[PDB]
Formats: sequence, C-alpha cells, structure tokens
Amino acid sequence: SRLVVVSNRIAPPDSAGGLAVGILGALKAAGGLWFGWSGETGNEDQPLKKVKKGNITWASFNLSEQDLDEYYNQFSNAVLWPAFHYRLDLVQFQRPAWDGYLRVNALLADKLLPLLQDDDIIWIHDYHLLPFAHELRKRGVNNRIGFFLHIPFPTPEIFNALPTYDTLLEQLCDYDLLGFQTENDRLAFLDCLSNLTRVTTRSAKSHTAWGKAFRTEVYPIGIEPKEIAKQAAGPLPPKLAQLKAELKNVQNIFSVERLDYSKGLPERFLAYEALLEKYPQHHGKIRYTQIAPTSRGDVQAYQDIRHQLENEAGRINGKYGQLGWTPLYYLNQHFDRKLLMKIFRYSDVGLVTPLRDGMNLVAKEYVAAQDPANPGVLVLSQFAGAANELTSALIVNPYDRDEVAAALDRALTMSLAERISRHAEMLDVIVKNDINHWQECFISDLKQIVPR
Amino acid sequence: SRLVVVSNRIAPAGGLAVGILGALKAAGGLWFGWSGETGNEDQPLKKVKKGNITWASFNLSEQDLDEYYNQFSNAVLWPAFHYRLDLVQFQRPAWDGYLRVNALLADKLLPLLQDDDIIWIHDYHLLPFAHELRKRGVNNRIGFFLHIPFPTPEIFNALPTYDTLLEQLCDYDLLGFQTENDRLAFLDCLSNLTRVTTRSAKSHTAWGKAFRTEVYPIGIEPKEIAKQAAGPLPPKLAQLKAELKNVQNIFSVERLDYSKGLPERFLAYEALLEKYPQHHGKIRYTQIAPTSRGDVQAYQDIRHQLENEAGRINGKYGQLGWTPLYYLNQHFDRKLLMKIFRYSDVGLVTPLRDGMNLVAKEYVAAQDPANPGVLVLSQFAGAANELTSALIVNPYDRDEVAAALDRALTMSLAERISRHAEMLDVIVKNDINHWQECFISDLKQIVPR
Amino acid sequence: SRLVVVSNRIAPAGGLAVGILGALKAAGGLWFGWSGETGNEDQPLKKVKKGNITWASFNLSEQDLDEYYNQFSNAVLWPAFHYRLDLVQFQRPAWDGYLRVNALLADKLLPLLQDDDIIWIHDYHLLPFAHELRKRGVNNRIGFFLHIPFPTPEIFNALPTYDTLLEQLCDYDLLGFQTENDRLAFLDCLSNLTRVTTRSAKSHTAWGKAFRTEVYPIGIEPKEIAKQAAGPLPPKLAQLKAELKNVQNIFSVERLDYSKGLPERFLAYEALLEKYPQHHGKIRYTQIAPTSRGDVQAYQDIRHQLENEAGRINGKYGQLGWTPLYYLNQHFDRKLLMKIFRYSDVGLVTPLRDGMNLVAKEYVAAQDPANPGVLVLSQFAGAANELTSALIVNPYDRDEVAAALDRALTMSLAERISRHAEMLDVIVKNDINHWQECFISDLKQIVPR
Amino acid sequence: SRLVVVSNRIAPPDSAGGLAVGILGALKAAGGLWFGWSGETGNEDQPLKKVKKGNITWASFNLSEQDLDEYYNQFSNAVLWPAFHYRLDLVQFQRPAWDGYLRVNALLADKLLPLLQDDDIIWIHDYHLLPFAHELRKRGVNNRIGFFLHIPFPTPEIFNALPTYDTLLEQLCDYDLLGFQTENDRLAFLDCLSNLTRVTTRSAKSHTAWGKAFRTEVYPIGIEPKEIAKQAAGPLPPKLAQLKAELKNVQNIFSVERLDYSKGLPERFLAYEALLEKYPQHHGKIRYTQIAPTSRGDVQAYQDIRHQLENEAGRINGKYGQLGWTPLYYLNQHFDRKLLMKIFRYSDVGLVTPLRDGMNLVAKEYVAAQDPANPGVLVLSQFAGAANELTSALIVNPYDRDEVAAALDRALTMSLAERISRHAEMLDVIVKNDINHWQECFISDLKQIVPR
Ligand SMILES: O=c1ccn([C@@H]2O[C@H](COP(=O)(O)OP(=O)(O)O[C@H]3O[C@H](CO)[C@@H](O)[C@H](O)[C@H]3O)[C@@H](O)[C@H]2O)c(=O)[nH]1
Ligand SMILES: O=c1ccn([C@@H]2O[C@H](COP(=O)(O)OP(=O)(O)O[C@H]3O[C@H](CO)[C@@H](O)[C@H](O)[C@H]3O)[C@@H](O)[C@H]2O)c(=O)[nH]1
Repeated sequence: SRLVVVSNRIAPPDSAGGLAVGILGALKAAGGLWFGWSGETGNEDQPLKKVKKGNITWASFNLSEQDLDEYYNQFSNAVLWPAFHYRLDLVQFQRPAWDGYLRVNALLADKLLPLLQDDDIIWIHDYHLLPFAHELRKRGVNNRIGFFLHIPFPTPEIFNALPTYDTLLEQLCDYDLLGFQTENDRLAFLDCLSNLTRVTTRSAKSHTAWGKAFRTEVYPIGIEPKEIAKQAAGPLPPKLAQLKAELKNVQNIFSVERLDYSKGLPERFLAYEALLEKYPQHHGKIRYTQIAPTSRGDVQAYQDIRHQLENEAGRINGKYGQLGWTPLYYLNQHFDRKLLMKIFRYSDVGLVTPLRDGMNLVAKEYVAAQDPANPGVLVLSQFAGAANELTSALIVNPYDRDEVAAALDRALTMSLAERISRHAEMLDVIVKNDINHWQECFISDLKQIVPR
Repeated sequence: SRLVVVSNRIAPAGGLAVGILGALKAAGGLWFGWSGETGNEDQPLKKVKKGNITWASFNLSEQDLDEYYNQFSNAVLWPAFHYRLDLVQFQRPAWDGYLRVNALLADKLLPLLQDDDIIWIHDYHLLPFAHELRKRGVNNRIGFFLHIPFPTPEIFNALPTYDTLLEQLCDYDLLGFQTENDRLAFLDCLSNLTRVTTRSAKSHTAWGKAFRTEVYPIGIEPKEIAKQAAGPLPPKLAQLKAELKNVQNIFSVERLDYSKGLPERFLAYEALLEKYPQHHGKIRYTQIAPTSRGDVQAYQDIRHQLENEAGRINGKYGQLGWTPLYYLNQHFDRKLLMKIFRYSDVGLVTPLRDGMNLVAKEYVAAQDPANPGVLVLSQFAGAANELTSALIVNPYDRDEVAAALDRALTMSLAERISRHAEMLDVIVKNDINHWQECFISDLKQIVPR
Repeated sequence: SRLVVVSNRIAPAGGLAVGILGALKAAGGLWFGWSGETGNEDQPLKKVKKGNITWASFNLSEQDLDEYYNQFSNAVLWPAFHYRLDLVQFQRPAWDGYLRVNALLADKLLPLLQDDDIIWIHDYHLLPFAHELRKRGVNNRIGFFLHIPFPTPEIFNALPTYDTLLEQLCDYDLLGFQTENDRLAFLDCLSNLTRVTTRSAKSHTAWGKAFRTEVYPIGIEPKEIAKQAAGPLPPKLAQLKAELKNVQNIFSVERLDYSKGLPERFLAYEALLEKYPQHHGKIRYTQIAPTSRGDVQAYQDIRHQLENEAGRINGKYGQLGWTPLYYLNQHFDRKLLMKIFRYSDVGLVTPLRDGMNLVAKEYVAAQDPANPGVLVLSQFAGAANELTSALIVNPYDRDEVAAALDRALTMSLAERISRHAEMLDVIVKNDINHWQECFISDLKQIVPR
Repeated sequence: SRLVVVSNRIAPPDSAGGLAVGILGALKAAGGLWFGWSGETGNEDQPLKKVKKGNITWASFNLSEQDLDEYYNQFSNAVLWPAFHYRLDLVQFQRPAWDGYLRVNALLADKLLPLLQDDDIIWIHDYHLLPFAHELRKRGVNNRIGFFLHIPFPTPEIFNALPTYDTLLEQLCDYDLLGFQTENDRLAFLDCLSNLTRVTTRSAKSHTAWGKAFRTEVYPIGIEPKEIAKQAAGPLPPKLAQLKAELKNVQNIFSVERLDYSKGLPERFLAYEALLEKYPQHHGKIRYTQIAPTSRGDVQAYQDIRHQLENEAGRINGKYGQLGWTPLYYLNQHFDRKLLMKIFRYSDVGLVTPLRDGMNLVAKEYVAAQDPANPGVLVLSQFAGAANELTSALIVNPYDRDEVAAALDRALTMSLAERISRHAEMLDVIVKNDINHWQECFISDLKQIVPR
C-alpha cells in the first residue's frame, strides 16, 4: 500500500520538474511519504520538517557542512558523477569522502526508520544513495525496496577503477529491484557484478549474487506530454512576446542544461563555430542561445568547465560577431521550466549534444513542446539515453564537430513535410512511454517482489 | 631648407603621417624608414620620388628584428616607459642589438644627408640615433619627438642602461614631448645623474652638450575626421542605427596592450550594470580591439582574459534579447570607425597610461556638433591635459568610472553641446598641422653646432 | 620463408627492436619503415643490406606528418585507446591523411614484396595497412601486433570512424595483443557491429573474412639487462651510492604523457611523506621524465604541473639537508638507467593505463638477485597480469599507493627475494625471444587466402 | 615621560624580531604601553587582553573577520602594499575596503583612548595606521604623536593613482613627526604633499601644510650587532652541526625573506639559473638555499607569486639537477631568527635582491652574523633601502640577471683579504647606526615637539 520515496532533494507543495511529477504521480496514487535533504546547511539538530497534504507527507532534514562536503560535494559529485560519466581523469577519491558518504547514508536511514510501516514499499533515487538499501537492511527493514539510477552505469574497465567498487556492488544487491535508464546501463551493472562474483540469472532480469535475490529492469524516464503542450502553447511574458516578434526572419538554435562537463558544451560551441565557418550563408540570419545555470559550483571540475565555456563564448563572438549581430548568446542563468517550454516552441532547432547522459529530458521536452503543425528540429547526440527512443532525431556524434555542424545546417533548411514526419514519430514514442507509464511500471514491478 | 624625417615604419591616411607629410610638403625633403620582414636582407634602399618628397626604405634581419624591435624597444623601453617595471625583460644581447641597428640605420642615412638639412627623428626605437649621427660627423640641427610617456626617475633609473640612454638623448638639439610632465620627468632623470644648467627658458646644458626641450601634444586633422564621420554608412551598418533607437552605445576601440587597461574597463562596465539597473536592456558597450605584438612574451594573455570576461559578464547580465557587451577582435577600416564614433553616445577612453591617445580627439572631432556624444577619459591619458571638458576619471576606481558612465548616459543636450564644443575648439586650435609647424619652427631656430 | 616487418621508425639497442631483429635473423628478410622530417620528400627508398636482413627507409611531407602521426594516430587513436575520450580531437582532414599515408606506405612496400613472404605490421599507426595491401592483390600471411591497449566498446565506439577501423583490422590474418582483456575488447567491439563466428579456439569469421587472435605480452632480454646493470657506474654516480648508505631510493623513469599518471604519483609520494613521518630524511623519490610529443596540443601542460608539484612538495617537506623529491627532465642513457634500477630500493611503475610497460620488467631483471628492490606496480599496467608478485596498486587511491611504498621500504630481505625471484622466473620464461618466436610460429601456420 | 607604541602586531614577554627589540628598548627606557592586534580573528567583544611586567604593559584585542578582510587583507595588503612597492598593476581598490580601513583605525583609537595619559608620547608604526593620528586628534588627543613608515613612500606618479591619496596626505599631516627609512622616501612624501597643497618648509625637515605643523626625518632601521654576533657564534642544533660538516667543499649561497613579490624571488632564481648556465665550473660545488615562509596567503597576488616560485624551483632543478646534486633548495617554511643567524655565519654568500624594500634587515643581519676573521659576501640590490648604507656590498640591479650572476661568481671566488675589507666596512656602518640608535633618535626627536 503506502509508498515511501527518498531522494537527495524533495519538492513540497509550493516549479515542478520532470522527476517530481513522476514521484508525485506515484505518491498521489498510493499515498505515502517523500523524505530527503532540505538543501540547507547548518542547524541539523532541529526536528524533521514535515508537511502533510491529503495523503502525501513531505519530510526534510538539514545537513552539517562537513557531511555535505564529503557526502555530496566530494563523493557524489567528485567521484561517482565523473566515473559514471566516463571521466576517470576527474575523480577525486579520498578515504574521508568515502567515509562521509557512508555516514550520511547511515544518518538518513536512522532518521527514516521511525517513519516506516511494515507494509510500506520503498523507492530510492540516484547515485547519492547507492548504500541506502544496505543501511536499511542492517536496521531490520524487510520491506520491498527499489532503486532507480538516473545516470549511466559504466562498464567494468571504468567502474572497476573506483577503489570502493566492490563494496558498492555488494550493497547494490541489497535492493530487491534495480532500475536503469537503458539496457546498456543494466547490462553494465550486471557485467561489473559478474566480474566480481558468481551471478545466477533467470530470464535476463532475475538474479542471485552472494545468495541475495534481486531483479533488474529498464525504465527510460519521460515527460508529461499533455502538460508540456499546455505550458508551451501559453502566451509568453510581454517582454518575450515582443522578442519573438522581433526575430521573424531569424532562425533560433536553442540549448538548455545544467552547466555540467557531461553535456559537452565546449564541443557544442566548437560545432557552432564550424557551422559559422563552413556555412557563411547563415551569417546574420541565425542565433544560437545556450542557457546553462551553474550546478555544483563548489566542485573544482565544475568551475573549470564554466571558465572554459565563458572563454569560448567570448572567442566565438569575438571572431564571428558583427556590430549588429551577436552569433552566440550565453546565459549562466536558471530559467523556469514552464517558460522553457514556450521558448522551445518558438525555437527552430533544439541542440542536445551531451557526451554522456543517462537520458536527457530536455530532448523529450523539446519535441513535446513543438506545434505539431509547424515543428522545429531536434539535433541529438547518440550518447544521450534518449537516442535509444528518439531515432527520428538528427542523431550525431559530438566528437565530430563537422557532423554536428552539418546536422545544424540540415535542420535549419528542413522542409515542413520532413519536420512533421520526424516530429510526429518522436512524439508518438514519448507519448507511449509517459512519465506516468514510467512510475506505474516501477511501482507495479516493486509491488511484485516477495519481501524477505 | 631640407627636412629629413626618420621614423620606424613609413608610407609611399593616418595621423602622425599627415603631420610628417605636411612638414615635408612645406620644406621638401626625405622620409627615411624601416619596413618588416625580411623581403631582401642585402638590397639597395628604395628611392621613390613624388615631387618635393623622395621616400627611402630598407630591410633588416630577423635577428636584428628580435633584439631591436621585438626585444629592447618593446620588452624593455615600452613597458618601462609605461610604468610597468614588472614587465621589463632586460637581456644584454638585446641592448647590444638595439645599439647595433641604430648604428646600421645611421650608416644607410649618412649618404642621403645634405649639409643644410634639418633632421627629425621619431620615437623610442631611436633614442640613440642622434649620438650615432654625431659619431659620423653630422652637425645638423636634429630634433627628437617622443610619442610615449617619459617615466619618473624611480622608474627610469631601474633600467640597467639608463645612464647611457640619457647621455645619448642629450646629443639631440631639440627634444619634444607630449606633456609637461614628460618633459619634467626627463629633466629630473637627467638631473639625478649629472649637473644640468638652465640659463634661459627651456634651454639646457649637460656634460657641456647644449639642447632644448618643449611640449608638442600631437593632434588630429579635424576637417577630414568630420568628413569621414558624416559619410553614408555601409548598408548593413545602417540596419542597426534605427534598430537601436532606444539603446545607447558606449564605444571603445584600441590596440590590445597592458597599458590600455582593457580588463579594468570591462570591470567598470560590470560595476555600471551592477549598481545602475535602470540601464539594463537600454545600453550597450562595444569594444573593438585587434590583436597586436603577440610576437614576444605575447600580450595575448589579455586577449584570453577579455574573451573570458565578455563571456562572464554577458552570461551574468545578458537576457534572451539583450547582450550587454559586444567584444570584437577584428580589424575595422578607419573611415567606418569615424562613423561609429559619430553614432556612439559615449566614447570610453580609459588607458592606464598613454602618451596622448588620438582616439580621444577623433571621437570628439567625429561628433555631430548638433547632437554630440560624451567623452569619458582617463586622467592618465596625455590628452587629458587639454580635453579638460571630458569626463575625467581614475580607471583604478571602477565605481568612479561607472558613475561617469552613468553621468554621460543621462547628460542633457545643452551640457553635451558645451562640453563637446569646448573640447573641439581645443583640438582645432592645436591640430596636426599646428603641431608639426611648431616643432619645425623651433627646430629651425637652433644654431647648429 | 621471408619475413617482412614494418613498423613506424626503424634502426639500420632497445626492446621491441631485439625482437624484430631476432625474428629477421631467423627467417632472413626485410625491415621496412619511416624516418622523420623531411630529409628528402621525393627520393628513392634507403636499401641497406647486412646479410640476411635488407633494411629499407623513406621520408614524408610535414602535412602528412601532422595529419597522420601528429593528428589521427596521436590525437585520436592514442588518447581513445588509453581511455581518454576527453582528449580526442577528431577532425576529418586528419582521418583522411591517416588513410592517405597508409596507402602511400603500402605503395612503396608493394614492389619490395615477394610471393612467399610472411608479413608483420606493428602498432596503431597502421591499423588500415592490411586492407591497403589486400586492395593491391597481396594474399600473403599478414599479422598485426598492437602495442597499446584496445579499448572496450563504450570507449572505442565513440570514435567517428570506429566501424571502418574494425572492417580494416579483419583483413589481417592474425591479430596479436598484449593482454587477454585487449583481445576480448577487440572481439566485443567487433561483435557489437557485426556477427562474428568462432568455430574453434581463437579462430574467427566476420563479414566472411577469416582471422585469428592471440595474446603475446611483449618481453625483455633479461641477460643483457643484468649485464648492463652490473657494470661499473660512471665515477660521479658512484659518489652518491655510499653517500646514501642510510637513504633508500624510490625510482621511476618514463615518458611524459597523460597515461602515465605522473602528477598522481607525486601526490602518492606526498601522502607517504604526510602519513609516514618515520621516513623523513631517510628516503628519496627520483623521477626521470624526458619531454615527449609536445608538438600537437603539447602534453607539456604536464611538464609544467610536475615542475610546480616538485617545488610545492619539496618546499613543504624539505629540510636544509634533505630534498624529498628529485625531478629530472633530462635524457639518460639506457645503460646507466639499468644501473640506477639496480641501486634503487623501490621501483615505482604506476601508469593510469599501459599496453605493457617494459620498465617494470627491466627494473626486476636489473636487480641483484642477492639483494633486490621491490616493484610497486599499477594494476592498469599490462605487465601486472604476469608480475603477480609485484606490489599491485590502484593509482586512483593515493593512500593505497603510499601504503605499498611504506611496505616496500620495510620489506625483509627474505620477502624481497621470493617476490623478485618469482617475477624474474616469469620474465625469463616469456622473454623477448619467446615472444617473437610465438608470434612468428602462429603467423607461419596460417594457410594464406 | 611614558611611551605608548602601537603597531598592527605586538610581542609580549614569551622569538624577538628586529623591530620588537627596538620598541622594547624604547619602552624599557621610558616605561609605558604597547598596544595592537592579537593576530586572532573572532570573539572581538571580550575585554582587552593585558600583561604587565615591571614598567611595560602589553595590550591586545581581537578583530572580526570582516574588519580583518577589509582593513588588513584588502586595503593594507592589496592596495597600500602593492602601490608603495610600485606595483599599481596589483592594487585592488574598492570602496568597502577603504571604509573598513578607516573603521578599524577608528576602532583602535576608541580602544586606546581610556588607556592614555596627558603626558604620554605616542609612537605609531607602519602603513596599516596612516589615519591613526587623525583619529586620535578628533578624539581630543593633543599629545606628541610620531609615525614611522617601514616601507618605501612612492613618487607622485605612483602615489597619485590611489583614489584616496588626498585623504591619506591630509591625515598624515596630523602626526607631529613622520619618520622614513631613506631620504628618497621622505622627499617622495613631501613631493606628493607639495603637488596637492602649498607646503612651507624650514631647514628641510620642518613643515606646515593646511596650517598643520609637522617635522620629517630619516631613521634607517637597524640591528643589534652584539646580540646577532652572540646568536650567530652559538652551536648549531646537532642535526645542523652534522650538515655543516658534510658541506665542507660546498659553497652555500643563502637567502631568506617572507614570500613577497617585493622581494624579486623569481628574478633571483633566474639569476641563479644564469650562474649555472654561464659558469658551469660551479656545478656540483655550490648550493643556493631560499627560505621563504608564506606571508599574507589570503591575498591572491601572494598566492600567485608563490605558485610562480614553486614552478621555477622545479624547472631549474629539473634542468640543472643531477642524480646526486640538487642545485636549488627551496623551503616554504619559517625559521627561528636565532637559528638564521647561525646559518648566515656558515653561508659563503648572502643573496638579498629585492625589487623594492624599505630597508631590508636580512642584509644587515647577514653581515653582523659573519665571523670577522672569515666573512662571507653580501650581494645586495640597489633597490633595498639598506644599499644607501651598505655600499661595500656587491651592489646589483636585479633587472639584469647576468649582472647578479656575475656578482654571485665574484662573491664565490673573492679572496679573504677583500672579503674582510668589504665586511669590516659594512659592519662599521651597522654598528654605528644601531637599533638602539634608531629608537633613541626617534624618541629624542618626538620628545622635542611642542604639543598642540
Ligand atoms: O534553467 C534550467 C535548466 C534545466 N531545467 C530543467 O532541468 C531538467 C534537466 O533534466 P535533464 O535534461 O534530464 O538533465 P539532468 O540535469 O542531467 O538530470 C539527470 O537526471 C535526469 C532524470 O533522470 C536524466 O534525464 C539525466 O540524463 C541526469 O543526468 C529539465 O527538465 C529541464 O527543463 C530547468 O527547468 N531550468
Ligand atoms: O623565516 C623567517 C623569515 C624572516 N625572518 C626575519 O624576518 C625579518 C624580515 O625583515 P626584513 O628583511 O626587513 O623584511 P620585511 O619582512 O619586509 O619587513 C618590512 O619591515 C622591515 C622593518 O622596517 C624593513 O627592513 C622591510 O624593508 C619591510 O618591508 C628579519 O629580521 C628576518 O630575520 C625570520 O626570522 N624567519
């Protein structure tokens, strides 16, 4: 019956993101509890902050500065994030970080225990909480527990470099259900596990390792098509309505993401440079806007990527700019999601070219936001999880800047008929694998496990 | 009475060049000067004749270039004279090459010289030139003009070879500077080393060598600036004149070098954006700066920093439909730049140190006197001694620069008119023609040794 | 039954070269290979003959060099194959040039080929070489040996041209790798693209093309290493042998490249100094690393960082009479390096990724078996599959590396002996002679198409 | 009668530096009070911390983090220090910094007032307290107040770039007595004042500006020769005694200072490089040791110079180093002054080549520390204040690295007879202008002013 969801952050009643709509859909159906970090530092030793509306309860706690630094800044974001995105060169393994990561998981488990009921189903989200099922088991919780990894799971040759990889695998197997964005992530997890210990598998997705039974499954996260199309078709704020009108004979190429090195933003700028260099006929007639709010700015590698991006914006505009034409608009700013939907609708090209992305919701949002009668074009990296389902996109390899540039040109000149075709085929896939479908499949699978 | 001018680079228009040509057109004579590469190391000089002027040019070796021009002149003299001892990179092989090429240049000029010539030498690459001429017996009236600042003793005396440089400069009969403070700095430097006697106004003796000093602040040709500024824009440029009906333009153009204080400028615009949010969406700062002298130690670390700062500032303050800062690392025709000046509401000229800065004067000569923009000018620019009606600022105080910018953007037509008319009267009175004529007339008056 | 070897750079000694020479001395034949500059772009190949071996070399254009060797091979293939996709810099002009030069090289070799030849191609610059040979009708047995790692699909498939590279590699009759995991990675890459059939042990079909794969971990010549190591030091070098009676020496030598994890190494020594203060004044870490391939994008940003880190670490932990870290950016003779190995108490070989790493094997072959040092070896070095008795570490865990270092410095003679004797037996059994003979014998067994 | 001294830091009874011995000499003679910052951040609102031994009292206060940042880190060390050392390119003028600088001076004056007596003579030290006389006057203190500037005072063309230069001059004239290290500093101050306002001068050193009367004077700070020679002749700690013996056929070149950009440390390393390059006969037979403890490490320009120095040490040793010979020993470490005296005595060459230095006590310490019967050689920059009196040093221009290298070679090979001559002439100058002489002259001059 009751659903408990915990994740690193939680969204209480009063700007609803992609994951939030999914969690809330699940919680609204079952009723239950959403538990996680308040996003605040300091004053940890105040009671849990609780809200209750109808059937759902929201609960949060603060974290100390040390715990945040070792758990979130260091281990999560400077070890697991770079490794799981195939950047060994960036991980900063240190023992205190690893100890902090275990400490906060144990802390969270301790806070959570009194709030649990015997029949609860428990859903844990993301790489911050890899050890969490294990911490629950050692505290006597026998409940069904599922995990969803929102990011890629790396192959053995990368995963096995983590000094702590073996402990991570052992603890992952304390979940009854492990969910991944793509088939390759699930396979990679099983591949790392099989390299470490004997695994017994039945029908691809049911396993035993060290005598522990667990299932695996793929649930590619999605969007709410009806909500996005509503938001997207709504009027722009007055100042932005004015701008849309002023851009009548300007084609807009648009990108938005957190400012992360996984997103390949410099490589993208270089591709835009390549478009400007080799297709001069677009000069003065196109614009590329990149919205990239700072993310995890306490972490050196994130400051580094931001500085690199600032330089490239200045260099490209410095070289291809004219007195009355700025080629590249770079905004280190966060935009409301409801507004982004409107901006996607008026953008001729959506450019989503990450080097590695668990899924990438921006790509699904962009084509849901389109006017089906006059849709823009998605240019999508083959390394985004989304590329598995959005095969009608212009799929590209961001390591070949000339290919990305060619695809940008192709997108800018595509006929109405072909834009519609490609759009309708993508939209059909994302309407058939909804965010509702995504949470319903996960919860249905979780309810099926016979608890220990 | 022939005039022989020599200067670094030549021209078979510009600003200094109109002054040299004007001086040559009056007297008749010869312009003698260098031209980069090599094209041909061991070749006869280029003797090309118009009517009164005879034009002669010559090459160089890549070894001479590096020690002479790329090293001593531009890695010791230029940074030191602009108050940056931290940027001097003295090596004796380069001092030696500096003297070598001066002596070479002197060797090629000697044959082309006539007894009754008056001779006029330009700028810091040729501080030693009159000494090398004296060593060859030439007794002619020779004058020097220094285009950059002359530093105070506490800076100049750090130069390992300051005392030679000082002995050599006193072989000129006349030494011209852009400001009184440059003239005084030189005299103070010379006074710290040796006894100098001033028996009458601006007339000196040191080590028994007689010489004069004087101030000739280089000027502009106001008519031609106004003519060029007034002309029709290229089509694509008149597409953003009435597109920015409600957007005011702050404008700067210069060479990339450490003396111009470009990052400091970006910081000042940031401070304007930060503390005066009224202006968002309604102003723009455009900076043009073509790369220069990235050959030795490459000041090009400043290009990189400007790229970063444009990206940073735009990323913070920009909007989907508004880019606060336009940074262009591109070459623009002089003619077009004159038109941009005219259509820009604010001229931002804030070097950290500048001999004169002709851009400040061009900006106000290019203005429509009926509806002129405002000049914001650094007090460390030599032009600030005369352009007293400019908004004068200390670039080390970015908030003062921002407040000036705010003041310039809100200034009434009446005040914009009287400030501009005031500056303009000054530039018309001391034009490039007046400048050259004053220097020549003074040089002519000297009795040769 | 002739052997034709081709490899990048040649030699009219080393390690691979003794293997190629040994294989050529047995069969007789020809070594065919490149040599940098140009010296002469359009010149006949260099046909120099000993007795059984005939040696042929040729030049190249600076455009071919940059796209072929400086770009695709070393800016795409090398970083990708060492698990650094973030360092790949793919441009199609360089892919094209990569194919161009392979085809050129194939054109010059064709005439020098004989019907009954066996052919042996070395390393990643020539992945396409057997395809270009097939296009010219040569049906000979051709084998390939890859000296560097072959990456897993998740890395390899990122290469814009991975599928061509895969089709081309299957034109070799035999493909040799340094480890089982490289062999498996290749097969997994090929399996992701197309159906491959393995009807019998290590024998495959793909697109109807038959080929074999196998593991030949490159080895050393143990006798000559021991001989060179045992010889008398140059005087000045035997001045610090018994000056450091009470000071133990940790020693590493390699090329500067990102795969070697040099800054990570310095960090590990710091962690040793930080957490084991017993060792202060009593140990030293010496790193030799000559600069390499600073031509394109210049990994030389690592030189700079090592300079910084040596200065930082010594500045923190040094004393008036003790320098913890000796970093030398200098070339040392092979002979001398063998002697340094022998007199060093700890051999530190901790690359982030390495095909094999011959230094690990040299270090233990050079040891006095009566009083040998300890090898600390990265698990990411191909040599770690065989040198199981080494102290095996994860360089991503600097404290584990430090603890290994501490363990190596305190290790009893008895344990130092059995670990070394164990590693040494392995290197003697699989020596450079065994390696070449195994590859040749397998290549000979194939029935030509 | 009673002397009050205030300075940014104070030295209570229980390692006595150069300035401290001078202050304490003065205080011991008059009796009185030494007042200043404790060096501690936080908990400002605890009572003044007071000690009393015989006739002297020591008093200190803590400063808040904000006050420290704006007063000490920002205005003092990132504006006044770079400007007064001719580095306009490094000053970081911002209004809040300037306001903080005034605030802390006012704060110090407020703390100090109740502790004053009508007949006190008051001695203020250094650029942190330029406004301090002024703050005292506005609080009704008529006492004789003297100031000593320990660093250079820059010419008008540099001074006048400080946005706040005019206020600084006005406030300086509230002192009855202003003391400088050299005649050029005093002249430079008067030059800046004369450029701003009409100054009336009698007999060079007695002035009026804005109707305010004040005197100027030069007091070049010095050393305690008898104490230094005692310390220097004492036995080395056992481990260092061992090292001295092991270096019998090695010539030592030695330098020590705070790691400051005023000291020209990179330029010095470059000169050592030049010695190694052009005089190879010293290879394996000399060593250069540079001790350079971090100073003001919170300030970006100080982190920058430290990083530059680390790189150059690694590069030089990387290039000229041998398996059993390290050319350059760099220690980012602070050494006790009593020990340094011993190290100076066993060093063949003292290398003191700052780009700009008010005086530089290390240079005077080095020759006081020498065995007069076998003295080492001082190589001294012409830009140290000390060069005015130590004319028998090998005087050099650090902007000419080949000249410094030549002087190093000359020093390394100098005959006993010439070493003795040069040493004895320097020692005579520093024994005749003692630290005792320095404080006695200052106090004698201060007692002479007729208080307002
Ligand atoms: O200014 C901004 C920037 C982004 N977004 C929204 O933020 C979300 C970004 O999600 P996504 O594009 O998926 O990227 P990620 O931030 O990286 O989040 C991680 O989690 C998502 C959920 O599983 C996966 O799709 C990703 O691959 C995973 O890296 C989208 O809904 C955006 O519309 C905003 O609302 N405002
Ligand atoms: O590890 C160290 C480093 C230095 N010192 C001592 O610190 C003092 C340094 O004083 P100085 O050589 O004069 O340099 P500064 O630190 O710069 O101090 C400033 O104040 C001194 C007193 O007026 C003037 O000589 C300087 O020119 C001025 O810049 C000397 O007594 C050194 O022996 C130590 O005891 N241990």
